[PDB]
Parts: sequence; structure tokens; C-alpha cells
Amino acid sequence: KDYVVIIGSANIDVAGYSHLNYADSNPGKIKFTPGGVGRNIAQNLALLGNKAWLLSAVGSDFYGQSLLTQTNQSGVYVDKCLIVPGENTSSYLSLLDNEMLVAINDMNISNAITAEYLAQHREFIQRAKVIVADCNISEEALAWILDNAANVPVFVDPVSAWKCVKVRDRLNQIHTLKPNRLEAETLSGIALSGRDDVAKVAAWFHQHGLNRLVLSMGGDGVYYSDIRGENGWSAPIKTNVINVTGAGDAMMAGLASCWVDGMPFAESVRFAQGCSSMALSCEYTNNPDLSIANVISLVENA
Amino acid sequence: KDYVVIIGSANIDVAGYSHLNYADSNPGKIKFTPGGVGRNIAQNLALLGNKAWLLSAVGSDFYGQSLLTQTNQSGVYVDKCLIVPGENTSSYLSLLDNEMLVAINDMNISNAITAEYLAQHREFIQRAKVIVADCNISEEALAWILDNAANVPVFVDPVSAWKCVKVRDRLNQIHTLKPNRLEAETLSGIALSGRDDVAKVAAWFHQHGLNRLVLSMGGDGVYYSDIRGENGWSAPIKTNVINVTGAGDAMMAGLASCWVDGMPFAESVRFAQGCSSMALSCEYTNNPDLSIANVISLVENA
Ligand SMILES: O=c1ccn([C@@H]2O[C@H](CO)[C@@H](O)[C@H]2O)c(=O)[nH]1
Ligand SMILES: O=c1ccn([C@@H]2O[C@H](CO)[C@@H](O)[C@H]2O)c(=O)[nH]1
Ligand SMILES: [K+]
Ligand SMILES: [K+]
Repeated sequence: KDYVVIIGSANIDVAGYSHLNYADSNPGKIKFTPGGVGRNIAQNLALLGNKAWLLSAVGSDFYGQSLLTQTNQSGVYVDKCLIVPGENTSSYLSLLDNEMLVAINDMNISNAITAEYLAQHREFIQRAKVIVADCNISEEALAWILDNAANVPVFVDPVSAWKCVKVRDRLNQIHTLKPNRLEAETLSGIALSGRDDVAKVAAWFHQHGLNRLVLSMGGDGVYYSDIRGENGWSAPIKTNVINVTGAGDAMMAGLASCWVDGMPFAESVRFAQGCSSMALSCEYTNNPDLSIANVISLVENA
Repeated sequence: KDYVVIIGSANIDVAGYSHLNYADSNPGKIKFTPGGVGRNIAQNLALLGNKAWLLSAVGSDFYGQSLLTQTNQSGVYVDKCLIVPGENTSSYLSLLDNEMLVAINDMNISNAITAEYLAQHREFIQRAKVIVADCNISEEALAWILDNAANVPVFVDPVSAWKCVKVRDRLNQIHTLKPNRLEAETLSGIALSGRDDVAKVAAWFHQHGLNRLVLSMGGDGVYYSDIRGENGWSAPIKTNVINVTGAGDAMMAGLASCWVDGMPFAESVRFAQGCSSMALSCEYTNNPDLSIANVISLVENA
């Protein structure tokens, strides 16, 4: 009865492209994918074999319930997700071409994931092996999670350069943070011009009380640092990338899962990279052939 | 046990706008509305009080099942709508601004609404008081409907200038056609420069065997013509137009419904205009306050 709790946003990604110029109902292709950092992480966790509870918010509309249902049949326990009356399920609209042209995000239902709401599941949350939170939620909600985790490790996904900042004053309450270059720069106030500067950035994070840093630098690789002194680089699992979406979602899932499985820091980072790689090689936001098995086959094939 | 059968397309309309410039996830607002000419006509018919069966196609995805469910709880009988495996539910994506910027339509599952499919409901179709078909379906499918209607009146919505053409050779099999200016011009090969040319256009339609013509000219009004000699104009119900979508859908519903209610042609046209007016004054694709009562109140306020 070990379970993982993911507190994040549940979205519908809608992607459309043509086969193009404006003020015209132009023929093309549209796809509805299930999305949202929290939701995607929960799903990757279920595909990794953990029993994952999603604490998110969808609307009273029917498409919310289709998001929930689709998520549930992926192995995720969505029966505490909040259904909000009157308001609409959040979404990520994305206009492409044969390659993004533009994108809209409507994610205000994330503000419904309140302190009140999580407080009604305090005990349940405090009896998880691991809590994973994304920064789509309000500052009040993230503060509540970090203040009432009862020594349950909180893994935090910073999401964006804009949304990561709510983490700055609470690095001492976070077990593992996984920022990208821009996010780390935005948090520390130190430029990540090159591979020379990861040390000062990590040192900044550790002096502000961050237990573990998992820093994705892109092509440079992943730099990981433990406040107890262990640090290192891991070079990318070089891959045939079709779409990049769900990469970080998969990596977060890998980190939390490996932690729950008793794996060491470095090897958990390598495994997580394998996961994100599987994500990079799938047209969909989450890969339904993500497994401990073929992630390990992607890793031993190093 | 009188029922109405609607054979058309079932879509999800997605509308997104900002608070906008490119290569950026712009915070904004997204709405999923149920749509598709056929589906909307069925819904307006249910709100007009008829018991309406929808023969459409949605995908094996979950959002299809949500389209069906929302439509069913709007009062429509969707239990013969086809759920197609492997392929995804069709949709009308719309990028707006505070004013449409661009639109994509993905409507290829409409080609799954086959002759085989309708033939498996031959009996049921042939025992309706009226059949309503849209030109989103294939030429083979429309030809099958018109060839096996068993003297059940077929009301046809032409949909677009591009899609209306499949109606040209089968006007003698159609009870009532409702084209716009552009559609009538495209069908007849006669220019509708002004209100002078409605007579020649209508005469062209009647010599090609069309029983009834309901011609919407926009601000000019609605010109209606019976192959038996009755014709006339009806001036628009001037309204507070918020968005225009679902106008013609509402009008078609009004026409079919009024026909089923034994109403005369002209008064059915006036009533139908009232319906479209209710639609014009609702932000949504279908107005849930469309009713015999308050449309008739929109008409008596003439
Ligand atoms: O602020 C944002 C932007 C995107 N996403 C989600 O992240 C995924 C892309 O990695 C998609 O599911 C998208 O909905 C969020 O959760 N928050
Ligand atoms: O070829 C098309 C284009 C649009 N629509 C639908 O018609 C409505 C607008 O009148 C919307 O629901 C839209 O999805 C169709 O059914 N077919
Ligand atoms: K992916
Ligand atoms: K409308």
C-alpha cells in the first residue's frame, strides 16, 4: 500500500495544423491529447508501476470528465480530483504548421486547487511515500503543501521561468527541484552562460537550503547536486526526437519513482533521462510503452 | 411516437483568444463548445420539442463520448451515433482575438457516415416524419439518403459553397433546401448581384426540380419559393447580434419542426427566422432558451 501523490494541473492539449493563410476556415488536422504537468507526471508514474493519486482540478463540463476518465484508464487514481461547477476545464491550445506558430493557455482553474481542498486530504497526503507538486498551482497552495508534508519528500516541478519563482523562498522545504537552465538562472539570479557556472548556481541553491538539484541544461546534459556534497554530470541519451513535449514530465516521474524504489541519486538521474528520452521519441505527450523494462533497456544500451 | 432524424456531422468547436504575438504561450481563454451542423440542428430540434435522432460519427476517443453525452443530455437521442475505432473525433478549431483570426477544420470522420451505416438503420430512417441531412457527408451518403427516403421529406442544409455542390444533381429528391447567397449562386451558376436576381435563381432551382427554396440573403432578408408558385420575402428580425454561429442551424431546425407541426410555408419561414434570431443573440453555438414559446414571442413582437 505504498502510493504516490501528485498535486498539479490537468489540461487538455488541443493541437491543430493545416496543409495556410488567414481569415479562412482552412482544412487540416486536430488532436485532443491529455495534458498538464501534474497529470502527465501522474500518468508516467502509473506507467512506471507506482500507484499514483492525482490531486487536480477540472470543470463541471463533460470534457473535464473525459480528461479524468482517460487518465483513470491509464492507471491513475483520479477519484479525489476536484470537479469545479460553472467553470471550464483548463487547456493548452496550440497552432502549428508542418513546428509551432502560436499557443494559448487557459489555466485559471488551477487556482481552484486551494489550501482548503488539499486540507480536506491532509492525512491521505501525509501518508504517501512521495508528494510531487508542480508550480502551476497558487503560491498559497504550494506553501500549504510544503508546510504540511509531515516529512514526506516533496518533489517540485518548476514548470516555467515565470512560474518557478514561487519556489525561491522555500528551497529549504523541497527535497528535489528539477529546473532547466532558464529556470535556474531566474531563481538564483546568476547567469548560466556556460558549463563553468553550474557550480556557483548549485552552490547558491544549496546555501538557500535546497536538498537536491536536478539541473537540465539541454545538450550540455544534466547536472545533479546533493547538498551533502555529491555532484556530477550525466550526458544526454542521444535520441531521435520527434516531439519534445512530456520530456520533463517523464523525468520528474522517473526521479520520484526511483526515489520510492530506493535507488541512489545519480542512477536515478540516469534512469530519469531514459524516461524523458522515451518521451522525446513519442508523438504523444505521454508514452504508453514507458516501462521500467524498456527504460532500463534504453539505459543499459548506453 | 413521431420522431425526427438528423443525418449530419458531430464536432467539437474549440475557440481560443488572448489578452497576442507569436512563438508564445499567450495566457487567455479557451472554450470547448459542442458543434457540427447536423448535431446542432438535432439539438435545436430537441429544444423545439421534437424527439430527435442523431445519425453521426464520433471517434473511439473519450472526448467523442463526451460529445455524445452532452448532446444526449441536451435532449437528443444519440444511441445510434457511430463510434469509430482508431480515428479521432472531428473538430472546428478557431483562433480568435477580441474577431476571428484563423480556423482549422478536421472533419474526415464524416466520411465514415457511410451508406452501409445508414442502411443498417433503413427502417428507422424511413419511419421518421422528416429527415434532415447536411452536406458535410459524402456524395455517396447523401445520394443514399435521397434514394431511400421512401417519400419521407428530406430537408437539406448545404453547409458551404464548397460542399453545397453535391446537391446540384439531386434537387428533385429534396423537399426543402436552405442555401445562402453564395451557395445559391454556386449551385445555379447565376449571379445574385441584387434582389433583382432572386426570381431567376429560384426559377432555375424549380426547373431543376426543387420543391422548396429557403434563400437567406443576409440583410436583404429571406426569399422563399415553392415550386407550386408561392413566393415571398421576409424581412430580418433585427437583433442584438453577439455571435452569428448556429444561426442557419437554428433556422433549419425551425423549418423541419414547423413542417412536422403542420404549419404553412411562409409562417414556417418567419418562425425559423425567429429561431435564428434567438441563436444570433447567444454567445453559445446553441441557445438553451430556444423554445416554441419565447421564439413565438420573438415573432409576435413583429
Ligand atoms: O503553464 C503551463 C503550460 C503548459 N502546461 C502543460 O504542460 C504540458 C507540456 O509539457 C501540456 O500538457 C500543458 O498543458 C502546464 O501544465 N502549465
Ligand atoms: O464544414 C463544416 C464547417 C463547420 N461546421 C460546424 O458548423 C457550425 C457553425 O455553423 C460549427 O459547429 C462547426 O463545427 C460543420 O458542421 N461543417
Ligand atoms: K512526447
Ligand atoms: K450564436
